[PDB]
Amino acid sequence: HWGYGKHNGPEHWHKDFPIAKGERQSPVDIDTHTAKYDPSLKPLSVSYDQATSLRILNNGHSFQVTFDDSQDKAVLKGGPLDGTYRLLQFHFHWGSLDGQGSEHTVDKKKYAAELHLVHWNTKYGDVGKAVQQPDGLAVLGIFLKVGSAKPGLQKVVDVLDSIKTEGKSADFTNFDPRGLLPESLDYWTYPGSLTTPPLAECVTWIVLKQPISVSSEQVLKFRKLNFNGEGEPEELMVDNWRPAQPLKNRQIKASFK
Ligand SMILES: CC(=O)O[C@@H]1[C@H](O)[C@@H](O)[C@@H](CO)O[C@@H]1S(=O)(=O)N1CCC(OS(N)(=O)=O)CC1
Ligand SMILES: [Zn+2]
Repeated sequence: HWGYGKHNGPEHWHKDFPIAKGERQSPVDIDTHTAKYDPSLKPLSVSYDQATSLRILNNGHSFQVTFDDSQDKAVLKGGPLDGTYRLLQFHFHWGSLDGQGSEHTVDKKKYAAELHLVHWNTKYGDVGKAVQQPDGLAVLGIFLKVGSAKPGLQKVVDVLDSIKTEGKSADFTNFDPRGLLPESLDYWTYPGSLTTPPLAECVTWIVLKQPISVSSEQVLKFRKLNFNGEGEPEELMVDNWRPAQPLKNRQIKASFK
């Protein structure tokens, strides 16, 4: 019954998931002046042209768009990664106000939201097995700021009324996640974890330097979603972000100077 409230939020999670206080937890603050440029980092390879979106779902802690990951259709490769990572789903974290909502921060700056494109390493065969491995997942993180609208996001926001409450899902085919990407693929990378329970330490994080801009109307539609199931007291789905965790014995690497 974990969540993001006063009595079940991130400060409580360690009781059910003691790895919450582990050695490679996420998110973290990205100190841009301390991140080390690593000229050996290869360019990110994002191959999304054959992506097959399936469903969109309110899972009670966010909403997610799920993809067919039974074939190499939408994959992430290169960068700090060895091998091929299949896109399983994407989801967002966002705030009650534009000055908060992101999980990662940049020089302590919070963005209005953060997009996570979740991929798993095909050498482990399925995502359940991948989450048990130190290099099982690669999550591509993209910051959202409020300004101009993001046209590629609009098809997502327009269906959110149909999945307002926990458990609701809808058909969401032929969605192209390339429409969510910024111009630059410049990134920071570090070894980390899931940012929701079970907080497994299985993620190579790849966080893009360039945020995308979304409109105030687009983020307002995020904030109209509900944590609760239908018929329960309405609690707006906002501030579903875990705060920055201690960096401990890790170095964030940058793909750029
Ligand atoms: C669907 C979902 O919300 O997460 C589940 C689950 O919590 C986790 O134990 C594992 C089991 O299937 O992974 C999936 S997930 O792959 O789709 N999932 C989504 C949210 C988590 O993303 S996060 N915020 O680290 O980036 C990563 C794992
Ligand atoms: Zn996430």
